Amino acid sequence: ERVVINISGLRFEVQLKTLAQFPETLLGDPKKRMRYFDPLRNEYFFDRNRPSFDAILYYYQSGGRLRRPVNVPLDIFSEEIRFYELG
Amino acid sequence: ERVVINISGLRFEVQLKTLAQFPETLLGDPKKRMRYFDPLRNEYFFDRNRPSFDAILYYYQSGGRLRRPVNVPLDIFSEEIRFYELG
Amino acid sequence: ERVVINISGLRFEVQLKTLAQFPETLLGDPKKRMRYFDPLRNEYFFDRNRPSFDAILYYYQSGGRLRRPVNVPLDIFSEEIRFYELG
Amino acid sequence: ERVVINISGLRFEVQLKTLAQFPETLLGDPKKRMRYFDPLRNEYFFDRNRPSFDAILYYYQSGGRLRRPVNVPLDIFSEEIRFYELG
Repeated sequence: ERVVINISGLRFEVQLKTLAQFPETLLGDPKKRMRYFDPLRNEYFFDRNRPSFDAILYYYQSGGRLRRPVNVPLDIFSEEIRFYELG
Repeated sequence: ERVVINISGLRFEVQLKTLAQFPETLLGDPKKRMRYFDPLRNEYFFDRNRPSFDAILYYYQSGGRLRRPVNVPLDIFSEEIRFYELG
Repeated sequence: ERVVINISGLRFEVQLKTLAQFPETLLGDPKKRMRYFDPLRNEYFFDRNRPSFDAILYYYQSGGRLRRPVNVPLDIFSEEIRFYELG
Repeated sequence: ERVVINISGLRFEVQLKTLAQFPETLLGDPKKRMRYFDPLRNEYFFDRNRPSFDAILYYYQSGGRLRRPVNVPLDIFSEEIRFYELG
């Protein structure tokens, strides 16, 4: 019912249903997120910016609220939003 | 003597006596927090915003001080305050 | 040669020598830190603010540089400095 | 093919190829990083500032972009840049 998303060593735990709200995104589509699945550790691994992911995850948890963390510059966060295919 | 609270993968450890100071809150009421308990892991699980939780825990630690962290926007923090029933 | 310091669920790992450099403080004095030792998990446990502790630990690691994390208000951080007996 | 970097208890995970991009840095040089390796913990351990490391990692992830995080003071960050041999 929940999966583990490991962002450069930082492990997040989220419900599958939470991710399923946005099926056109990377994490919302099983076919896209499967490219980052690590079958040996039973988790999805992303070699990316850690401080951005709290906000990416919150976008799903909140049902659509996208906010940039103060400590992540706009150009860096905008690249993460593009990578996670939230537009 | 200690309880584990897992906020989307991030684990917090707090004495039950400290939560018990505020019985009208979610975490201070046995009936309410039981809805989020996981017997296998012996922890409470919330699929919620991570940055906000340091200030939620500080509310219990400080004996009732409610302080918004500078990196958590006011509308987000106010929703977390209402969810955990700290008002 | 290393000890584990658990601040409300957040585990820090520090060389004993790093702490020993300031023997008049809580963590640098064997008798003061012993009050917070947990023989079950072989770690020191503090029911305190998490965001402050990176800075407290960095005071030892850097050989004496004490800086307040931008995300922790001055009154809260000053209370932590007193608790850890850094003066 | 992954490397675990433990900064005072905080674990970071990166692909070895990512560090390998910059062979003249501490983490990109096998001989230099070997001094910090722990065979019994298959990880490299640094007793250093935690908040600075997200930005050290982002230098490798970004293909060489060096960005001072907003809540890490310049003198502290500059010392970490020097220690990891990024310049």
